[PDB]
Amino acid sequence: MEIDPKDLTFLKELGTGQFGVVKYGKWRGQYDVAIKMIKEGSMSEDEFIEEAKVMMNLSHEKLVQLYGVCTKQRPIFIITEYMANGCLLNYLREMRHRFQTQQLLEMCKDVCEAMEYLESKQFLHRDLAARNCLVNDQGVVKVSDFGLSRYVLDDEYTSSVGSKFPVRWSPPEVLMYSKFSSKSDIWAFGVLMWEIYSLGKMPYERFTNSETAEHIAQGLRLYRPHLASEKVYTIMYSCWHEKADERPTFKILLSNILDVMDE
Ligand SMILES: CC(C)(C)c1ccc(C(=O)N[C@@H]2CCCN(c3ccc(C(N)=O)c(Nc4ccc(C(=O)N5CCOCC5)cc4)n3)C2)cc1
Repeated sequence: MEIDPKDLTFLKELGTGQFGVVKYGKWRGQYDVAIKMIKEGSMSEDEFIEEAKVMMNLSHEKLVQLYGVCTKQRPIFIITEYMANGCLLNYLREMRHRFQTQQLLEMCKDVCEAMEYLESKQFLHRDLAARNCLVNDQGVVKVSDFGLSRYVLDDEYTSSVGSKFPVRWSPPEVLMYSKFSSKSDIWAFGVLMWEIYSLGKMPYERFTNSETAEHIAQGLRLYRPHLASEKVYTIMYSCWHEKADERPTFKILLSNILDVMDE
């Protein structure tokens, strides 16, 4: 689990994450890596370092792989699989690309496979969104930063009334009671499907977090994106049931997605 910093090469900056700057680098002089710098004071480190053991064992082709951590010195580092096309949200918005309705469904299938894997290991993401998904050189979408929101120290991210909390990806039981389950990740996956089919639009555009939370309470939802067929809309809409219990599992979702790409 522990990586010696002598076995790393720190290079170009990739951008900014929740805990600070993310850099590109090389591990053991051979492998491409993403080195996530955790700014001192941004994370509850002792709690993360224990869960990092469990996360090391989370291994799936549609999950961004955790390679290790550097914790003998501060600021600490999280070493991960390098995703050459970066952020899914920016990738959807890139006008250079012309996505076919088939490629959009394939992106949903990618995320769904990783999410079914996490569900199968009783591991919650807690912050599933296109901005928290990454794309590799092959155009394969993988889920990233699974279970990290738990260790964030900033209350603006952590409280369901904070200016940085992911309200637009949250079910009513999360907004009202902080009740996180596999069914709250299901809701977030439906919003993520809308993000893919709308080509990176911000959900509930012209609504504030308080108004979005109020729109949801009124039983209202995201409109059908025109690239989504009736069958694709039934899938993302099923994720948004008022009753967490009536929402599908990621196994039911994958089977439904596979059925519509056969059709
Ligand atoms: C300004 C432009 C060029 C539009 C831009 C577009 C996207 C972004 C971006 O992906 N930022 C994110 C946000 C989340 C945390 N960050 C992370 C976290 C983990 C990884 C990883 N596991 O490898 C990663 N990888 C890349 C991040 C950027 C690139 C890159 O050079 N590109 C992106 C595509 O167009 C060309 C330029 C490649 C890999 N980034 C940085 C940064 C800048």
